[PDB]
Amino acid sequence: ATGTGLVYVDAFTRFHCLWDASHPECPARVSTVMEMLETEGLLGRCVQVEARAVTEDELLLVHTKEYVELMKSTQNMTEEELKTLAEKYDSVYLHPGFFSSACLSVGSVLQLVDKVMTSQLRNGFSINRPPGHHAQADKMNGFCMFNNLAIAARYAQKRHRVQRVLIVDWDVHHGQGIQYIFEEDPSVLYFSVHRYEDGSFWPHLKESDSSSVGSGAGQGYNINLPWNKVGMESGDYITAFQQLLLPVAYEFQPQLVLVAAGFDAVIGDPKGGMQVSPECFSILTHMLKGVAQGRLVLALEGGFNLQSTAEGVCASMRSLLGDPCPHLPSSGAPCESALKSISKTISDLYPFWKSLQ
Ligand SMILES: CC(/C=C/C(=O)NO)=C\[C@@H](C)C(=O)c1ccc(N(C)C)cc1
Ligand SMILES: [K+]
Ligand SMILES: [K+]
Ligand SMILES: [Zn+2]
Repeated sequence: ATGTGLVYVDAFTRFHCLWDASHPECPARVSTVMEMLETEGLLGRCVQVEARAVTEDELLLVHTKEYVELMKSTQNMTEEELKTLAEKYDSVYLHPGFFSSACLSVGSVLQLVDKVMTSQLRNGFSINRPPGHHAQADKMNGFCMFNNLAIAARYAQKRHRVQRVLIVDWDVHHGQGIQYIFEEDPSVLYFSVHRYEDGSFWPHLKESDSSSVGSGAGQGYNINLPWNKVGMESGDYITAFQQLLLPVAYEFQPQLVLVAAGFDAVIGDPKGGMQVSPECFSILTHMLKGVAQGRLVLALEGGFNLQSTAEGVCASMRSLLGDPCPHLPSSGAPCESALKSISKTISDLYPFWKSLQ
């Protein structure tokens, strides 16, 4: 258990929106991250880990056979066919090389899970696109084809005999795909903090509120923390982790932590509306290292400001590598609106977690 793994392959830059050279989900997202990791000297300190293509059986841990076959068929569709299909989904574009890159995007996470669970590395970060947290069992959504982290969680359970996986989603958007996949599953605890604004922020789902705690035996194992005002800062995220996520995490006792590492809550994002310093992500990453013997894998989700996303990745990477935590430029206190949201989520989860009482 020494070393921080990093997966990046050129294929992550080889699909894009064919009808909009200005699309925000673009190759430059990952290349800019890699450029900054290099100039900060962080890239050379990581252990390079090869990507691999996810297999059908691995995809089928989460996705239906019909959906896998349809997605596989997109590699041969005409551009008109790709346009028609993509219109059947919410906030998606397609490309002939989307499926292949999506398979490597999933597989990049699996490779890091292998290295971490076998103690060859302490932790890791995949610098991957397409993202995953909106993908659902049978549909694309939100620029995602396959649910990278949901597959990785079930893979870790099947292949590495992991009992309990914690998924932490700090992207500014709700990872509804992860929620749906594990809604009835108490072996995978999903926590998402996200802008919500009473449903008026994308993806506009009542299911993104804190009242959605899971179903059946999954009750208590889905935790949504919705922000109902813009402008949240590091102190709000730190308070969410201290009073809610980390108490539950220590009670849950996961053996692996997967992070839906989007950086659209960072100051500078064009649409996230939040004011989180990149340094905050050093702290949030640090906190998660205290769980699961530090067996921690981050995978890139959203974040559309190229520089802010790169800064957030670098801040997280410094913590994975064990560097001293940074000085925080903002206040350490939460705002009233954040305290309101945190209190409500705790109220909704109280019956399930002794640490919240
Ligand atoms: C899904 C998403 C962010 C996801 C994310 O960050 N998940 O983590 C943003 C959507 C709302 C968006 O902004 C958009 C932009 C252009 C567009 N077309 C060019 C038609 C369609 C949708
Ligand atoms: K989130
Ligand atoms: K769950
Ligand atoms: Zn996002």
